[PDB]
Amino acid sequence: MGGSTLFVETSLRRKDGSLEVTGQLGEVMKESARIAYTFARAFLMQHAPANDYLVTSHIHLHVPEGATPKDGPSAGCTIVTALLSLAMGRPVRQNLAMTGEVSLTGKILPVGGIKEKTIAAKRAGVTCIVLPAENKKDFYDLAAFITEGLEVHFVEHYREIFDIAFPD
Amino acid sequence: EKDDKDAIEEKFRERLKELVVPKHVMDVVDEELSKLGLLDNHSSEFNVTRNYLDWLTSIPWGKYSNENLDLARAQAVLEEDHYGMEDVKKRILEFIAVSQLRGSTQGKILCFYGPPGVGKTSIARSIARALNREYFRFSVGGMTDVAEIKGHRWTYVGAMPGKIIQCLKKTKTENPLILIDEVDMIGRGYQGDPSSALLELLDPEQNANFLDHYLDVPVDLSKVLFICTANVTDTIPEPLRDRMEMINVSGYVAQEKLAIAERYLVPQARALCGLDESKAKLSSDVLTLLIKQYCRESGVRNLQKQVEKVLRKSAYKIVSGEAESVEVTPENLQDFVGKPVFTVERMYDVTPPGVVMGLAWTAMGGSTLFVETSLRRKDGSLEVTGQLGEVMKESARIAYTFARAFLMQHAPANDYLVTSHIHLHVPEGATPKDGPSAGCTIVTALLSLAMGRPVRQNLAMTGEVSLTGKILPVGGIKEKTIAAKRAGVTCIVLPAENKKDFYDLAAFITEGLEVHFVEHYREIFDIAFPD
Amino acid sequence: EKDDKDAIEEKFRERLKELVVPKHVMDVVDEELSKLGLLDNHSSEFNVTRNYLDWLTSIPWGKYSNENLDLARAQAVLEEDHYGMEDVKKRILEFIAVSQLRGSTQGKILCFYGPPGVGKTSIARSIARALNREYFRFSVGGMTDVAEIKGHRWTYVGAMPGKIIQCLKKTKTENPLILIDEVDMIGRGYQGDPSSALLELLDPEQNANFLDHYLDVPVDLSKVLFICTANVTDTIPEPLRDRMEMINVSGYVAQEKLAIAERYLVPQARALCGLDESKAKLSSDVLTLLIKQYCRESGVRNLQKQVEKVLRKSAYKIVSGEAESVEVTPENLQDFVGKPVFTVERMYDVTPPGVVMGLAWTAMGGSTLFVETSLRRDKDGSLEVTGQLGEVMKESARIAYTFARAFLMQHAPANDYLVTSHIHLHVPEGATPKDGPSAGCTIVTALLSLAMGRPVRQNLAMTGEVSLTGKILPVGGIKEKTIAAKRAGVTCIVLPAENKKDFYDLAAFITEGLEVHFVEHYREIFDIAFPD
Ligand SMILES: Nc1ncnc2c1ncn2[C@@H]1O[C@H](COP(=O)(O)OP(=O)(O)O)[C@@H](O)[C@H]1O
Ligand SMILES: Nc1ncnc2c1ncn2[C@@H]1O[C@H](COP(=O)(O)OP(=O)(O)O)[C@@H](O)[C@H]1O
Repeated sequence: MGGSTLFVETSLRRKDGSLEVTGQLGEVMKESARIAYTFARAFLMQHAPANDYLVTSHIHLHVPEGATPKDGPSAGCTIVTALLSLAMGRPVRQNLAMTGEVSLTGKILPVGGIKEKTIAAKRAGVTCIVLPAENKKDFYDLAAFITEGLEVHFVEHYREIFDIAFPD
Repeated sequence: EKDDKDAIEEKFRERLKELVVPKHVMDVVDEELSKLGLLDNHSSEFNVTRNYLDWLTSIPWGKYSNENLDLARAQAVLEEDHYGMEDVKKRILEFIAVSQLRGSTQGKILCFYGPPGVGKTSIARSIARALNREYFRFSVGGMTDVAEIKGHRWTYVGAMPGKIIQCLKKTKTENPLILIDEVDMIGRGYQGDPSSALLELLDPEQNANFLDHYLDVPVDLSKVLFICTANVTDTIPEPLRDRMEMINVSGYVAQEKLAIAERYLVPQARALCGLDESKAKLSSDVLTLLIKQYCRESGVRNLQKQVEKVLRKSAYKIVSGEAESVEVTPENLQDFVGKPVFTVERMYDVTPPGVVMGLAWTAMGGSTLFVETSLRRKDGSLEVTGQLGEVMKESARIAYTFARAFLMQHAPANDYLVTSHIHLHVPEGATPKDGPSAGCTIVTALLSLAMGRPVRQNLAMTGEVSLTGKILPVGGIKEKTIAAKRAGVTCIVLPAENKKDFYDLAAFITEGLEVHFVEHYREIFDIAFPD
Repeated sequence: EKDDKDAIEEKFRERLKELVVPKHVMDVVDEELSKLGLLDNHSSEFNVTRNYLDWLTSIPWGKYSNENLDLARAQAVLEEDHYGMEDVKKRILEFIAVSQLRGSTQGKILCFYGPPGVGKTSIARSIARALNREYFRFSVGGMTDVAEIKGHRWTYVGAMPGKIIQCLKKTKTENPLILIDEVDMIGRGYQGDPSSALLELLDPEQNANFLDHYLDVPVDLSKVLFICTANVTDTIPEPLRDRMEMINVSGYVAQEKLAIAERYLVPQARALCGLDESKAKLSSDVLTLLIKQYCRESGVRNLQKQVEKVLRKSAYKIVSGEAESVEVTPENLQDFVGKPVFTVERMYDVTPPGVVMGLAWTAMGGSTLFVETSLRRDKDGSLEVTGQLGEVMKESARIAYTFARAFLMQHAPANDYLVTSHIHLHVPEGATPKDGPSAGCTIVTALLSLAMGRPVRQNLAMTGEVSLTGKILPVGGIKEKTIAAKRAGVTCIVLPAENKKDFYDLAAFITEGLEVHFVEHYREIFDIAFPD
C-alpha cells in the first residue's frame, strides 16, 4: 500500500538466557533476530563488560506485521538499538528513526525501498534519519520537499549508530 | 439455454434493487453477470459463478433496520429479563448512555467474564431485545483456523464464505448485534495467530475494508454491535485484552438464586412441560434446601436441571394416577430428586496444625481450598506440590523467606523452618493472576507448624504478601467472600486497600461476617495467634 | 417442452400437498419452482434446481408419527426387551408422561454412557418401537468433517446434504428418534470439529431454527428425540456435555448377566441359527460356568459370542446326525468352547507384603488392579514411580509418599525404614485421568505394609484420595467399582464417608456379601487393613 513506520518493543519476561520473538512467525524474521540478539550481546560485552542484563535474562520482542520478506533484514539494527536501550535502561535521543540490516560483526548492509520509507519518516515528522553508506545515492535523488529539515548520517558499522542514538 | 441466462441476471437485479452495493462494486457485479452470459450453463464454472453472485447480492449492502431506543426503557427490559446484577446493569447502561450520546458504535468493544451458567449470553439476548435489535451468535471457542473466519475461495468443494458475512446476510441488516462467544478459549493458530483476524473485527476503521477469501470485495462493515463473552481473563492475548472493555458478571447467593427460581425458573419449567400451577405446587423452602445440599454451581444451569427433574417427576404421577396432586415437601422430596449430594459443605471443621484456609476465583467462579504442610525427617529445604506455575513457586519462595525472618522476630530461640525439610501443598484451579494471593496463607501455614498450634478455629484469609510483610490488594473480592459465605466461615481477614470492594457489596453478602482490613502480616498474626 | 414444464410442477406439488410447509419455506419453494417452470430442461442449472426442489418437497413437513402412547403399554414393551435399567425406564416414562400432558409431540435430548455391551444401542431400538416413532442410527465417531452434518451448497456442482437431512428424508416424520454414536471420541483437525456443527443439534434454542448448506432454510428439530452414546463422560466437549441431559448406565453382575442370558441371549441366538428349544438345551449352571470363566467385561458383549458359538456348533451337529438332540452341560461343554479360559481372577490369591488391591474406573468398565512396591538397596531416601502416569499422578503419588513418611514416624518413631531407603512403586494402567488419584490411599497402605513387614488383610479392595494431612476425600465411579470387587472375590471394601450416599443407591443383592467401611481419616483405614 506504500511506505510505513513500524514500532519495535522489547520487554523483560521476569545459568540461562534466551530471546522470545513474536509477531509474524516467518523463519527469516527469526534468524535475523537471532543474529541481532547475538551481536547485541557481543556489543555489550566489550562496551559494558560489567553489565550482564541481556546475558542472564529472558526478553520478549514484538514486531508489527507490515513487512515484506526483504523488510525482515531491513529492521536489523532497530532490534539491536532496542536491546541496548533495554539493557542501558535509557530511551534513544528523542525523535530518531532508522532502517538497516546488521551483520553479525556489526557492519551495516543495504536495504530496499528507501524512496517509500523516507516518505513515512517525513509524514511521522522525524528529526533525523541514519542510513547505510551504500544507500547514499538514492536519498539525494529523491523529490525536493522531503530533503530539507531532515538530519541525515551515513553509517557503515553499528558503533556509529550507538554514539548517535545515545549521546553518552 | 433459452431464458436461463436472462432470468438469473434479472433476479439478481431485483436483489440489487433493495440491497445496493457500494459504488466501486458496480464493475465486479457487472463483470460476473456478463461472463455468466459467456459461460454455458453446462460448464462447471457457471454453477460456481451463480453461487458467488447469489452470495454477493444476498448481503444487505447499505441496508439497515431502524433503531428506536431509550436508556430508561432499557432498564425496564433489564429488570424484567433478570433479577439482581446491580453492578452488571450499571456497567452496561454506561455503554448504552455513551452510545446514545454519539448515536454510533464506539471504537471500544464489550466483553463479559464470569462462572458458566451465570447468564452472560442471556445479557446479550436482553440487550438485543432492549435495543429492538436483531441478534445472531457465532462461536470462536476452540477454533484454530483463521480460514474458519475468512471462509474459503470458491474453487473449494462446497465453497463456504466467512461466518461474519453469513450473519450479516441472515439478519438482512448493516447494523446487527453479534455475540462472539468464548473469545477466551481462542486457539493460538499454527499457520498464524487469529489475533490478527480478531483485531480486524474489533477496529471499526479496519472493518470498512474487511476482506475474506471468498467474496474478494471490501465489506464496508461498521455500526455492528460486537458483544463477546469469556470465562477467565488470562487466556485472551495481550493485544486483545487491552482492546476490550471488560465487565465482571459475578455469582449469586442462596436468597438471590431463589428469587431467580421463583420468578423465572419455575414459570419457564412449568411452561416447558405445560403443567398446572396448582397441581405441581412448589415450596420455597425446598429450593433453599436444594440449593444448600444438592448444588455447588455458582450459576443456575445445574440448578435448573434439578428443578426440571422435580417438575418432571410430578408429571408422571399426575397422568398415571399414582398421586392425585403433587405437594413438594422436604420430607417427600427424596422421591423426586433422590438423596442429598453435598451434605458436607466444607471439610476440616477442626483445622489441624499446618493447615490454613485459602480463597480465590476460578473458571467456575468463587472457590475454596486449603494449604497443607508437613515434615519429612545442618540445613533446611522446601518441597512444593500442586500443578503450580513458575510464578507460584516464587510466591512461595517469598513466603518461605519471610516466614524464617518472621519466626526470628517472634521467637528467636526457635529454629523450626531452619533445621527442617518441609513439604508444602497448594491446590490448583485458580487463575495465575490471583494465584500469589495464597501467599500469606502459606506463611501462616509454615508458622502454624512451627510451634504446633492450630490456626484460630474457622479462620479464613487471603492476599498477596510482599517481602516487607505488606499485604497487596487482590481482585474479585465478591467471588471470594461468596465462597466464604458458602463455607460458613465467620472471620475473614483481607487486604486494607480492598476495603473499597467490601463496602461496594450488597447487604446479603456482608451479613454476619466479622471482616478486618490489614496492611502488614504482623496484623494478621494478632488475630491468627494472639495465643 | 413448454407444457412439460407445467407437468413437472404439480408432481412436486402433490409431494407437498399433504406435507404442509412453513411460511418462509413456502416462499423459497415458490421462487424456485416458478424459476424451474421457465428455465430450459436441458440446462444443468435446471437439474440442480430440480435436485434442490426434490429434497425440499421430500421432507415430511407437518407430518408426525402420532404416538399412540399408553403408559403401561409402553412400560411392558421395555420390560419384554431388556432386563434391569430401572432408572432409565423411569426417565423414559417421564418423557411419555410429558408428551401426553402436552397432548402434542415434543423433543428432548438424552445421553447414555457407560461400559460397552450394556445394550444402550439395543435400548435405543426398543425406545423407538415403544413410542411408535421412526428409528435411525448415526455415528460421528473420530471424524473431523463438519460437512458430514452440514452438507454442501446446493447450487454447487455435485451437491449432497448432511446425514441429518438424509435420514429425515427416509423417515417420514418431523419427529424421528436419532441415535448418535461415540460422542466422546469426536475429533478435531484440518476442517474443524463436528462438535461445532452438532452444537446446533443439541441446543434447544438452535433446535427451533436449524440451517444447513443444502436446504438453506430454518427448520424445526425441537421435536426430534436425540439420543447420544458415550463410554466415559469426562472426554465429551465441555459445552455439549454441560448442556446435555446425562444418564449413567451401569454394567451387570453374575445374577444380572445370568438373567439376561436365559431370558434374552439364548432365544436371540436360536433365532439367528433357526434352532428351537426342542433340539438345543441350556441349563443355568452351564451359563453360570460360561459367565464365570469365559468373560471379564462388565457388559455382556463377550457372552453373546460364547452363546452364539455353542449354539452355532450345535447346529452343524444336528444336521450331521451325531446326536439328535444337544443338551449342553458342564460335562460336555468342553467340546463346544474348550477348557476354561479364565480359571483365576486374583493374580495374587494371597497378597504378599507391599502389594495392595485397588479398584479403578475404566472406559471398558469396572476393573480391579494391584499396586506393587519394591526396594532397591545421613542421607535422604527416594521414591521411583512407573506406569503410564500423567502429571497429576506424579504429584498425587508424591503426596501419598509424603503422607506415608509422616504417618509412620508419628505412629512409630523406631521404624525409620520408609524415609531412609529407596522404594519402587508401580501403579497399573487403565485408570482414567480423573479416577487416577482414587488409589492414593491404597498406595499409602502399600508403603506401610512394605515398611513394617506386614502383609495386608486378605480380600480387601479399596479406593479414595488422600490429602497431605490424611483426610480421605470422595471419589467417583463407585457403581462400577463394586461390581468389579464382586467378580474379583472381594469380601471387604473401604470407601470415603462422603460416598455413603452412592453405595446405598445400589440394589441390595449387588452390595450383598461385602463388608463396607466408610472412612474420613487414614488412621481408620490403617486399623481396618491391619487389624492387629
Ligand atoms: N440472574 C438471572 N435471572 C434470571 N435468569 C437468569 C439469571 N442468570 C441466568 N439466567 C438464566 O440463564 C439461562 C442461560 O444462561 P447463559 O446465558 O447460558 O449463562 P452463561 O452465559 O453464564 O453460560 C437463561 O435461560 C436465563 O433465564
Ligand atoms: N440388560 C439387558 N437385558 C437384556 N439384553 C441385554 C441387556 N444388556 C445388554 N443386552 C444385550 O446385549 C447385546 C449387545 O448390546 P449392544 O447394544 O451391542 O451394546 P452397547 O450398549 O455397548 O452398544 C444386545 O443384543 C442386547 O440385547
